[PDB]
Amino acid sequence: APPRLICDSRVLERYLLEAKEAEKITTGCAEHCSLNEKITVPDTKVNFYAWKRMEVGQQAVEVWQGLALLSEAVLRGQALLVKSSQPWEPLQLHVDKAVSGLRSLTTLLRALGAQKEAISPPDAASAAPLRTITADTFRKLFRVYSNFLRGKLKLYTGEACRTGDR
Repeated sequence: APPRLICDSRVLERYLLEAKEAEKITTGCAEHCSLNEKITVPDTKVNFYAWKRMEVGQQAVEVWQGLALLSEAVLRGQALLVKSSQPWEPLQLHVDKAVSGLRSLTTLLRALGAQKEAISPPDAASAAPLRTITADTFRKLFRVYSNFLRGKLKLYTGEACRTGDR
């Protein structure tokens, strides 16, 4: 059969591989990847404990708040340096790749078509939670994009698979 739903390590693993390459430059530049903004960033500190208080359906709604956050943070991230000056090599190139990943993610979660019942108003977190910390540097977004998926992605994937190899 195919590489399962999101239990396809090749896909998620690939997120880590990418954020890896991405991080190198946000931790190697000299001016870019470190502006003076103030964008919040999701807290990957979540755990199986506080995560369990979200049944399969709700669980999916939770990961959905996480990518929605990043959608905005990453959007401005592209914009500010595009519209403003921000010298140094074209950093935005990477902000397009990382962008496609969160996007495929959004469509992916909707792709298993399984328990998700992700139906809610236009909002989903972009108007209440935002219990995230501010960011005055890109080093955060990319590092976060490394830790973030290891958080909720692992959890969602656990449920995506919910069989392993029994």
